[PDB]
Amino acid sequence: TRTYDGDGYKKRAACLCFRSESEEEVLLVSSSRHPDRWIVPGGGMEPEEEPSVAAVREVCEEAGVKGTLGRLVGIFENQERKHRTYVYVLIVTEVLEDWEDSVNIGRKREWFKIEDAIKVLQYHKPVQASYFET
Ligand SMILES: O=P(O)(O)CP(=O)(O)O[C@H]1[C@H](OP(=O)(O)O)[C@@H](OP(=O)(O)O)[C@@H](OP(=O)(O)O)[C@@H](OP(=O)(O)O)[C@@H]1OP(=O)(O)O
Repeated sequence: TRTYDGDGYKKRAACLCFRSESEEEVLLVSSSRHPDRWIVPGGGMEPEEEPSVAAVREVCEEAGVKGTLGRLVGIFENQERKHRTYVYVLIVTEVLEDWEDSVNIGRKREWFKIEDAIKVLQYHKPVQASYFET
């Protein structure tokens, strides 16, 4: 079930899934609509679902990783799509091999240096590139 803020923006949660506490490498996933495009994993919050819980669930489903939830980075609007996304740091401790979106839609995942993640997100997802601005 899709959920919305009082202003009609769709509620979403995402994680910056880092390889380590050094936060030098981040996990991106392929778009289901355009498999040649990289995105930050995330998705819709369920009714009464805490944003930190939604963020962890969505990175499990989309990226097949689990780890240690860290700080809220911020709340980011995509005006064009009317999305409002809570973005958390996650330090990856488990990389699972046969995850929901691999099985179901062949979603891919790849580690990026932060500078390269910003580069590949800039064109289609400038708001996601801004998640890394700190
Ligand atoms: O959830 P996904 O697919 O794995 C990743 P996304 O949300 O970034 O994909 C969006 C895609 O974004 P992208 O593939 O760049 O991640 C964008 O692509 P755009 O046309 O370049 O804006 C649109 O796709 P289409 O071109 O197929 O309509 C969006 O369609 P909407 O009209 O908003 O429904 C897609 O939204 P979707 O419905 O798939 O969630």
